[PDB]
Amino acid sequence: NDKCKELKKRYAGCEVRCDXPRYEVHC
Repeated sequence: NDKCKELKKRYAGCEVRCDXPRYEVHC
């Protein structure tokens, strides 16, 4: 449920911007 963590762990290298209910993955 920690999507910021999950995304920032899965996308090891990408710029995952966590902003509340918004997540911006910039690879």
